[PDB]
Amino acid sequence: SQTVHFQGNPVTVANSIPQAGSKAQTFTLVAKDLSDVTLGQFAGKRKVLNIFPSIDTGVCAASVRKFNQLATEIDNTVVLSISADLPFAQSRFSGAEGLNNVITLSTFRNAEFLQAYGVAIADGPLKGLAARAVVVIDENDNVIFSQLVDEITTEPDYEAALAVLKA
Amino acid sequence: SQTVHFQGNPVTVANSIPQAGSKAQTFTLVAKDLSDVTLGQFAGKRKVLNIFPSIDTGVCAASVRKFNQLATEIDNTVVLSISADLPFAQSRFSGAEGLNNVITLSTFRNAEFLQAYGVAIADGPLKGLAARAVVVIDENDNVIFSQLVDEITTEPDYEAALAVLKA
Ligand SMILES: [Cl-]
Ligand SMILES: [Cl-]
Ligand SMILES: [Cl-]
Ligand SMILES: [Cl-]
Ligand SMILES: [Cl-]
Repeated sequence: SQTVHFQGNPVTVANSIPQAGSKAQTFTLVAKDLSDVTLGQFAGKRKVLNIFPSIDTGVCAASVRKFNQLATEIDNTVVLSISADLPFAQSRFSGAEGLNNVITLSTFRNAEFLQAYGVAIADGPLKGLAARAVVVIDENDNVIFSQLVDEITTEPDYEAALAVLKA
Repeated sequence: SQTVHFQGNPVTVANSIPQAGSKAQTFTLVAKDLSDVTLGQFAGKRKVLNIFPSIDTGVCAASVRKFNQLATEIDNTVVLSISADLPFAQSRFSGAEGLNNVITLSTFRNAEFLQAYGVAIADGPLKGLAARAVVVIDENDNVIFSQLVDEITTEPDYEAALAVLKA
């Protein structure tokens, strides 16, 4: 169990976000066309999981775009923008500014992902949503960076997260 | 279980939709501000449950408004607009101008409701979403009308629903 903050209140987050060195667990999440997508179909690539409570709450489009562009400019990298938003809402966010290698995935029917990756908000009003977090997974499916953002509405340390992909 | 259609492909819907003459079961769902709300909140009213696979896809906001308008104009009536969309998406669909007596309610952390009410899509691409359905409940919690819509992307029999409400 972890504690982050929202609206000046403690928020319980289940289990533990994997620390660098951890084997990244398998998952299935849902793509914009409602097909199932697995961690395993990104074999060989490094993966940046940008995880949000929602893409309709608290997030600025232009911020997320800029990170997405910096991330996908790094060699052999895919960004997985993950939230409990249905796929239809994640597609409004991504409108017609989808760059290469930025892939939206929903946890709406794969809640076990949030447990496994230690991002399941367990209480308060955001209960059932993903906490704000960034997990970077290497080409061998080992986590090489993670941040569970302590204040849920603030921005993750995107710089530290990408620095790891240079090495 | 039940069978409806989506893209002319059968879609399995769990359990059974409440039948005419049955008592409506208690539920909790989430309002636009992330508070929980119960069926008990509407004690004394007639309730029209307008149940969607999504509000963000293949639904016409303008046509839903006309129905909401007609329904809410019947005395002692509330329309509960229910989906698995997050409350944030439902609040976009709704606008700053969604009338009184139309409450948006999300099932995203209350999956049991869709099972209880016989509207949980159990397979194919829409798995995890609510089937298209209308359930009318009278002031004494009796289901007086219900429709599980055979073709998911078509409109419910609203006229029939308003008639049972006016009767
Ligand atoms: Cl996998
Ligand atoms: Cl932090
Ligand atoms: Cl952010
Ligand atoms: Cl209740
Ligand atoms: Cl029908």
